[PDB]
Amino acid sequence: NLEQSLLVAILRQHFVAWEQESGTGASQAQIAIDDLLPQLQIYLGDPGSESKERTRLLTLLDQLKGHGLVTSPDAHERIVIRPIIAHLADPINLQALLAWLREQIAQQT
DNA sequence: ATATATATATATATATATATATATATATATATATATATATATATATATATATATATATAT
Repeated sequence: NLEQSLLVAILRQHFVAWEQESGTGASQAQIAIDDLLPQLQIYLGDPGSESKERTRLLTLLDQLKGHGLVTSPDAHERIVIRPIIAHLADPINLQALLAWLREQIAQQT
């Protein structure tokens, strides 16, 4: 669904950046929930509270964990991006969706 | 020539996620009910002071 596609796109881009700064496969990718929530709000809208944002993010993260794309939240509220994303099917479609989104976030308001 | 078989379209089923309504269960605050200390009523023994009265003194 749309939200899941956004989350995979975001994590794909951040993983790619991580491989730029660290090299490919040298170190596991990590990110904080507080760094993801702002972009989910940016690209989807406010559900009503920080608690609802966190609940939505947790549900999505569980869903991806089902596909083997993300680990569970850890003591730092951080998560690890599973390297399986490097072999995803159609990353260019993800880029197209991200461009569509950054166009909609502007046109809509 | 009749019938065969694959590619095509479409009607139906299956998977998955979101949200809502649900069932089981815990805990809470509420009300019924019981127990109690306490005061007040009913009954009683013992006795006094009393009203009614017998028995009675006194009277015509």
